[PDB]
Amino acid sequence: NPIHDRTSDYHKYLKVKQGDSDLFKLTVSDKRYIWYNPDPKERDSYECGEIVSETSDSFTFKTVDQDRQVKKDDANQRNPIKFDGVEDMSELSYLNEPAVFHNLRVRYNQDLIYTYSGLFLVAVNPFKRIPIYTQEMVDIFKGRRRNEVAPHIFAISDVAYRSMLDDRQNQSLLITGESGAGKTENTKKVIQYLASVAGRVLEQQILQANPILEAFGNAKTTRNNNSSRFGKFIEIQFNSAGFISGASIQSYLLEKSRVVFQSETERNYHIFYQLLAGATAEEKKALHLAGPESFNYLNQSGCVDIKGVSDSEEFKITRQAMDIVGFSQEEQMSIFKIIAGILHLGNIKFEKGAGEGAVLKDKTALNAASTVFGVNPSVLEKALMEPRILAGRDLVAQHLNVEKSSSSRDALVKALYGRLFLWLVKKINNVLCQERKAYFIGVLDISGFEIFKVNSFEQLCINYTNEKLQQFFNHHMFKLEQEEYLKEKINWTFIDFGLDSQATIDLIDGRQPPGILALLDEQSVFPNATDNTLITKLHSHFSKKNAKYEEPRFSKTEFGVTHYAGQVMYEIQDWLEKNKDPLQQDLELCFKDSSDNVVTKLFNDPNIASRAKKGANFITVAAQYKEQLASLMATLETTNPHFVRCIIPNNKQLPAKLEDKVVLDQLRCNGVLEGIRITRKGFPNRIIYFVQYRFGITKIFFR
Ligand SMILES: Nc1ncnc2c1ncn2[C@@H]1O[C@H](COP(=O)(O)OP(=O)(O)O)[C@@H](O)[C@H]1O
Ligand SMILES: Cc1ccc2c(c1)C(=O)[C@]1(O)CCN(c3ccccc3)C1=N2
Ligand code: VO4
Ligand SMILES: [Mg+2]
Ligand SMILES: [Mg+2]
Repeated sequence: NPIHDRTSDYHKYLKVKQGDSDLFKLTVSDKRYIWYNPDPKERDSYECGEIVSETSDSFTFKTVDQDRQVKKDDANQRNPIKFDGVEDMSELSYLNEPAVFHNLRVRYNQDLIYTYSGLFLVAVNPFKRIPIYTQEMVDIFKGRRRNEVAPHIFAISDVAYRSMLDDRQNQSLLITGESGAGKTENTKKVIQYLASVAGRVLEQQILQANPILEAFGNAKTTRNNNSSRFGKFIEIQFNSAGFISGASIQSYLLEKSRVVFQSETERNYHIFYQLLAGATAEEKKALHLAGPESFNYLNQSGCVDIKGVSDSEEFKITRQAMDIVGFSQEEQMSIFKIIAGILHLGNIKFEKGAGEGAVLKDKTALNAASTVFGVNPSVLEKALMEPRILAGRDLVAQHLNVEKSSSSRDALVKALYGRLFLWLVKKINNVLCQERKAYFIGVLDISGFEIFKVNSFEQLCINYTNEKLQQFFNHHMFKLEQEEYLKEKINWTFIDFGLDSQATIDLIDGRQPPGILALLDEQSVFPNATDNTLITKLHSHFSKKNAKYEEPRFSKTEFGVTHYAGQVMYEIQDWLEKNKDPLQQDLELCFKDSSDNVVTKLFNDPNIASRAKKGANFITVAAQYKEQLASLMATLETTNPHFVRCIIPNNKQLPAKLEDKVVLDQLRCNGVLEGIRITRKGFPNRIIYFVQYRFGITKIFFR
């Protein structure tokens, strides 16, 4: 049994190493220690000091260099060192910030990235490979109760699975974290585990969905070389017997804007670089492709390569995945034509004509785009610079200037890419949709909390999703738990754990008074609105009124929201246009006539191409965002949730470098310590009257 065998890989990579005789001596010491700040302005940088004396209300301790004194009520005592490396931190004698961090630190220094914190799992990103995800590791975890085996994403996955069978109830695994923390990697481990333990081709197709979704939906940002720029909820589906019977991917809004613009050091989506690096000799000839430096949508950020990644090798993995899932050869070629066409569209350079209207003097890129898409270039040209619209009921050809022509071309590009993404997902699901499910375990992998030099509408939506997810944790851990105690009169005094995201949520998405998103939508159907009337409207409603909002004095185009994870300043530029997400009808008419079988689906299939109405306007991006979020939250309310809190060690994407201030900020806003305390102070288990404990109006409660 590898669990009891100290030579096994399990012991070597999942268990704390045996301490030596010098450590034992230290472990049986009578000395006592405190965690203190050498500099009181740096409250997250701690050292260990020996307590050398006490009064009834104070401790005196030695610093690393001088004696100091602290009130016992302000003291962060160090746990006895026998607790260092403990698998479940609810066991600590002293529950405080430096002590929790220290325990994570002891584990992380030994490459033990997983630790329990009461009822939920903490996962600290290693930023290197650790050999704990093999089939042999999978086999050790199968069927084991949580307390029987070391902390691992596989263990929580198995717990959910056994709960699904024993309770005949759908489960969810909610993996939180800021950008780069490890959500996507852990998600993939859950799916790997479930597919193995509940498995019977289908299982391979489930796994091979991922390189396809990542190639099209992930990119390098300044926070993560493999950032997910769309959120997803993966339902792994099981029959009544508990075997895997299929899977369904709900994807959420994609950051389409990245197709046409990337900040310094970032990349566009991986697929672009994969194609250009990986394509056949005259694949590149048939698609009129050169290197990335030749394309406006790839040559602006200054970064075309990611350290440690071969885009040519990745392209081969993407294509192998498309084969397994079952995209035909013609389909793959059409997918790649669309990618190449987008790059050509980006190279179109509009210029000022005789008047205010734009012209196209060089039609090389236009012609190359048109060829690969199978559309008529003259029609495309007219649709870009002279689109027809209604003025009342009259049909009037516009003549767009350079900036509008360029923005229209960008709109077409973003629509092509976002529809293609949707089509990939729909094609994947149709293959994985083979049996009506009896049960599901859903795994949620959103885009994580993120802050850049410039934060836009996408960032607000991402960060709001994260705030909502933290609120869901808070609701399940603290609010529902104490509501149960109190309805069942078990002698409980309500505790205010001080984590309530409601104010921030209401600021962003309130209905009365209207929040940010509601005011955005109102401005978006107001004919005279501009980005400046928008920001003026937000300040008018929130400045000096809402405690989570800030009108900054240093800018007239930004506003601040205090999120759980910190304040973010958002730049209002282009919000109205991003929210309305327009595309000229004449561009649609152009592409509806495509000779390509995939392009034509993107423009004629109503599930991909049609856009809902509300009254006389198309649904905004904000309303679409809200529908998707409300849909997720409704599904989650029908599941039994399990939480994994992914923690990023630093902001450099480096191994072996656990940064104090970075980690402690996360432990705090995640509610980790509060979560451990409710587990310790409360009563996790209860049963209708069955035929350190308590008696409810209808149930016995215990621990
Ligand atoms: N458990 C893991 N083992 C090895 N590397 C990991 C692990 N978790 C995260 N990483 C590394 O961190 C990167 C970012 O993690 P990811 O899961 O993509 O973050 P996100 O939370 O933004 O989805 C990964 O590409 C990988 O390099
Ligand atoms: C549940 C949910 C609902 C909407 C979402 C998300 C998740 C995301 O993670 C994103 O898919 C990540 C990017 N994003 C987005 C992109 C552009 C505009 C608005 C939101 C997101 N919207
Ligand atoms: O960088 V992550 O968007 O995948 O949170
Ligand atoms: Mg991710
Ligand atoms: Mg700024």
